[PDB]
This record gives sequence, C-alpha cells and structure tokens, in this order.
Amino acid sequence: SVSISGSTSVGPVMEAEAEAFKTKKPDVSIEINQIGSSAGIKNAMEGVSEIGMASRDLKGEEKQAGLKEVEIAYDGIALITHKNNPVKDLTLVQIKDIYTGKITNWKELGGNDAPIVVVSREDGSGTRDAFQEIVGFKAEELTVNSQISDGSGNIKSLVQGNENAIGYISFSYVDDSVSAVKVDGVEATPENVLNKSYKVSRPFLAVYKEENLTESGKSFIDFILSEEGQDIVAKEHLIKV
Ligand SMILES: [Zn+2]
Ligand SMILES: [Zn+2]
Ligand SMILES: [Zn+2]
Ligand SMILES: [Zn+2]
Repeated sequence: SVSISGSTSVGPVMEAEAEAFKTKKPDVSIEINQIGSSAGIKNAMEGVSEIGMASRDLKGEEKQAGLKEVEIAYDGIALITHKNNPVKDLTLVQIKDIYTGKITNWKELGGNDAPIVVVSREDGSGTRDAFQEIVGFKAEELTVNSQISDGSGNIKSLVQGNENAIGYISFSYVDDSVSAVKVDGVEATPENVLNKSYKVSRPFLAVYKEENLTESGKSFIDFILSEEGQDIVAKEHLIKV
C-alpha cells in the first residue's frame, strides 16, 4: 500500500524501518524498490511512487515539481579499498587526483606498485553526486578508465573482488570485508560525521508530493522520525536526525 523507490544507500535502513513499522501498523504494507536517488526522485515527481528516497539534496527543478522533503538521517560516504591495501589514509585532493586520473598507480600514494582500479557509481546515483561535489570534480572530469558499478551492492562487490580497486559507498554498507580509508586523517565513523571532522557526508531524504502522501505514508515517515525509528537509523551506521 505505500510505494517507495530510490536510493540504494537508503535501502538497508528503509527495509529495517518497514519491518519494525509492521509491528506498529500490521495493516500497512511498505513496498521498497532500490533504483538509485535520481530515479526515485523522478518517480515521486511523476506520481509513480508515493515516497522517493534520496541520498542527496533535491535539485531546484525537482523541488519545483512540488516535492516536500523530510530529512530522515545523515550518512557518511566511505572510500573503500580491498582489505589489506597498505594505503589507509587519503586527503580529499588525493582522492580527486585518483578519480580524475591524475594518479593512476597505488605507489603514487605510498602503496603497492599496482594500477588503481577506479570504481564509480552509475549516473543518477545520489552518492556519486555528493561524492563529486565534496571531492571537487565534475562528471566531465571523471577518468575514462573508471569502472561503473550499478548500485551500492555492486560497488562493494567490485572492491571485494579486486585487490587494487577503490570505490565509494554509504557507511551503511561498510563491514569487515572491505576497508574504509581515513579521510584527511579522520576515521570514517558516524561519530566523526556528527562532529564534522569527517568531511564526506550527505542527507537521507524522504520526498513526496503533499497531494499523494496517504495517512499510511505519513504514519510511516513519522515512525522513522520517532525515537524508535531513529534508533534503527543509528543501528544501520547512520547519523540521527
Ligand atoms: Zn532540499
Ligand atoms: Zn583479497
Ligand atoms: Zn532509543
Ligand atoms: Zn552493520
């Protein structure tokens, strides 16, 4: 009964939210399709979904379609490497140099003599948008040798599968199978996003048209914002608020 689509970064928390909400409102069903931020935003603009989930802010034109926004969490973006890469700390400008193809071998960062396998998300990813904005490069500048992975799960799998890969992903997906680098000497933790020392972060938004949001969908968003819903955000390695 409540259709939600969009961000892959938001998918794990939204699924957790839905299952917990099922105990509060058993007669509501929440349908979640993880297709990336831009597509979920467009589905909300077009009335295809009741709620869009985004992991970037709206563009002015998306806003103009009459979309309200509700911030449900903040989220860090980790730069992940394969486990046991000797490079454990990068400055934002080093990251920019990698993603624009200026630096191409891990030795240029003090690592192994090996080519860097640069991994980017697909066009329309909210993580890609925020990452590029913060690191400080345009889509035009992304190295032509970048692999493109479609969705959070795929970027993690690529990095898991290649010793020399580097990718970016929501903290929600980071586990012991990959290594998040320090950024500018700051560990990639929800605590350091909260205290503003970890610089790569972005909101999670639920977006909707007031005309389309049902009492069930409003209920669900209110639950996510509740004390219990915000504990679920924290458990998914996000930042409350
Ligand atoms: Zn906004
Ligand atoms: Zn390995
Ligand atoms: Zn609590
Ligand atoms: Zn976990």
